[PDB]
Amino acid sequence: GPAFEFAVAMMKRNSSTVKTEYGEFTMLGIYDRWAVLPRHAKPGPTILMNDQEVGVLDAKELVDKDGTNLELTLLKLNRNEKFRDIRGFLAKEEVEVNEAVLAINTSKFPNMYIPVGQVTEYGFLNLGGTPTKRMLMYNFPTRAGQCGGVLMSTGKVLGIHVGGNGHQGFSAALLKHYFNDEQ
Amino acid sequence: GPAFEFAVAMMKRNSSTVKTEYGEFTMLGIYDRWAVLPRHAKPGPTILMNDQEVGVLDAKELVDKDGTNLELTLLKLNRNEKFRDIRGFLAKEEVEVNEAVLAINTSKFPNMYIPVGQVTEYGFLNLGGTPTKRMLMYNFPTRAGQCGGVLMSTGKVLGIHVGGNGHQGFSAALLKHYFNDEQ
Ligand SMILES: [Cl-]
Ligand SMILES: [Cl-]
Repeated sequence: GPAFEFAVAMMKRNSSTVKTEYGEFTMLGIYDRWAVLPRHAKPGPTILMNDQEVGVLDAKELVDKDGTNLELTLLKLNRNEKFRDIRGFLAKEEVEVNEAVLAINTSKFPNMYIPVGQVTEYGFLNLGGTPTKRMLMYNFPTRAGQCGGVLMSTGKVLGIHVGGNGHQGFSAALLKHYFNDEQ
Repeated sequence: GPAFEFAVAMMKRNSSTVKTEYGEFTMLGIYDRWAVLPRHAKPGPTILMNDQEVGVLDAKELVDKDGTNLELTLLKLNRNEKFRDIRGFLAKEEVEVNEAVLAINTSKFPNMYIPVGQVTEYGFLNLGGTPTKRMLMYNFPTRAGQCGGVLMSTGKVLGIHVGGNGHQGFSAALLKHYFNDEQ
């Protein structure tokens, strides 16, 4: 409710439609020109961001201290415009929530919003046969085309949607410290 | 915002997924067991409502005083359960609104919600080559699968989504007097 209001503004300011050779995804702008995609989008030296061709200057598939998959890629974009800094909205740790909003911005699902209800700390999961940490789970009658979906509550950006099993969806949690490094 | 809150509860209480031989649609329950579909869903003596087979006892394609298409079919369902009476939420006339929510409940788009912005009294329109009155229009990067989508604002059920042109969506306005007749 206020969660939706927060979600609409978030998507307007910070989200875009991205196409890779791997498919179409939602991208969440974080700060400066640093943005996040789900890992399986596998962005090359160039992406199509909002039907437009933007260079990717740098890309990091993120891993935990053991080399375990976090399912996020951090990209730096070649574009003049700077995202609003949304890092104050990111927790230092996996946040659980009774009521969330998943926000999708593709051409399959343009500016759409789903209430997913209870968001749980699921932990580990095999996703595309890859062991994956820090998954947030919610009861999600899924469909492909929601990868990159931003999962949110009021005042809170919780994570990025990176898969489902038909009946549940999973988000990679967006943690504060993924987003410090250098300048 | 409060519009979303109103929309979630509306869909929970009063909306369903309907399949006809013409496709899959959202159905809005009005009162008692009277419900509405867009006209082009063309429901037979039976529909599939929420993966389940429900008889249709009676069906009226609605027309204005001239026999012009309103693009709504009113169905009476063979089912024990009674819809909550949402007619207090229906205007006596085409309502214009600065900010609306379109709410879709299919298996293509399950429990999804779109902000459409400004809703305008468009008037007449040829829709599937059929002249159609009392269309409400909004800027809608469309897709098939949203027919029956319920268009709403706060405290207001405005109409039922019955088509688009790629760039705009159209709703048949849900007027108070469509829903009096007898018992
Ligand atoms: Cl911030
Ligand atoms: Cl009422």
